[PDB]
Amino acid sequence: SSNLTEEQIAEFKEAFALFDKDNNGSISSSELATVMRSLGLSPSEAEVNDLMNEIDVDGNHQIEFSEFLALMSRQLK
Repeated sequence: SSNLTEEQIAEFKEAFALFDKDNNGSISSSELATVMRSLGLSPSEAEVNDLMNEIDVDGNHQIEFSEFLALMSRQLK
């Protein structure tokens, strides 16, 4: 991961947490797709399949703001 910075992660936290019901710092995949386009981007279906397969363990799960960005950096802008 060679990009992004401090301020960048900031805007990401507000987004990811914006849909984090538990408010503990974790959101559901269905919510990750939103925070994704909310930051100012818009990948494609194929891009989503790989993005989830790199984190999704089966069907539903609790995503973490950490791994969320720690991986999103593999396909951002």
